[PDB]
Amino acid sequence: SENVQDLLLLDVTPLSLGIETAGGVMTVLIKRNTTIPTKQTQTFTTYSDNQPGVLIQVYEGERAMTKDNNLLGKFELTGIPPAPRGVPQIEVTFDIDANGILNVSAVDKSTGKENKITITNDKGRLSKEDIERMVQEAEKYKAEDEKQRDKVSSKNSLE
Repeated sequence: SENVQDLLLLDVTPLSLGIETAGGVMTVLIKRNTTIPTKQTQTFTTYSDNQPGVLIQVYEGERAMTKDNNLLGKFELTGIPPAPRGVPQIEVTFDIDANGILNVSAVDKSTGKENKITITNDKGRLSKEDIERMVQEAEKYKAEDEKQRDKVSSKNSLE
């Protein structure tokens, strides 16, 4: 501020990037001003007894959910391990590249089975205004909402 040295020596993306799920709500395993590239692993479960199939939708942003932050990507992952209700499960894995490019991989991990989307950050360009207004009340006050909308449909399920 008064001292002429206001600079951050880190390759960071401005927002905490997560996923819009079962009824359109978030889970953020990332963080605001995150030192990308980064591989995080959030284990979600399923709703029906023996083998659902998850429709994942990526939203960069959002206060305890269905506000309206930055939608990009989305994919359907299917081929689930059959166990009896709330126990069949999937790892929504987030492998981000250095220019804020999200390789989103849903893994049926006991089954060792993944499908992935590489999201290029071209449509939106939120920058200073959407990150200062949305993440100070969202990602900060969202894992502080207390895994906001993480306790969702059936335990941790995006169905």
